[PDB]
Amino acid sequence: TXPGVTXPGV
Repeated sequence: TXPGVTXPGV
C-alpha cells in the first residue's frame, strides 16, 4: 500500500 500501509497497486 501507500507507500506506506504502493497504492494499491503501484
